[PDB]
Amino acid sequence: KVFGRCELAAAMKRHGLDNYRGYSLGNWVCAAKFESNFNTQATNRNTDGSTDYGILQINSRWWCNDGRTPGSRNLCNIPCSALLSSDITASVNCAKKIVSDGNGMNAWVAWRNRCKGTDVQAWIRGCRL
Ligand SMILES: [Pt+2]
Ligand SMILES: [Pt+2]
Repeated sequence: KVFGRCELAAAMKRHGLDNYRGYSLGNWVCAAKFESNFNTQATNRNTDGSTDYGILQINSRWWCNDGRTPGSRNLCNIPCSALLSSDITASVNCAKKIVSDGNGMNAWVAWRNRCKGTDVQAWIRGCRL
């Protein structure tokens, strides 16, 4: 599923991400835009052999089992393919564990390089929330 910007903002708000660990909703929308282009089916291979999955590009090095990432963890206790659903529940629940783990949204390279220190409120401008 390829979300519209405001549709994804609404879904993320419903799932409790607005100001989750102090990250405003525009942070999560900005992160999704530059991780996945709002596409739940997005997958990308990392240099280390792991893969990133779904709308928030959750990596198999730590967070999910994709059956092909040796010496990795599955801290969200999910098959990586769960993260590709049109339903963003699994990605959001796993993202809440990630962002809680001490490093905040710095875990998302696209957030650190493209969203952090920017006017992320722009990402939700015009949306019915
Ligand atoms: Pt808000
Ligand atoms: Pt502003």
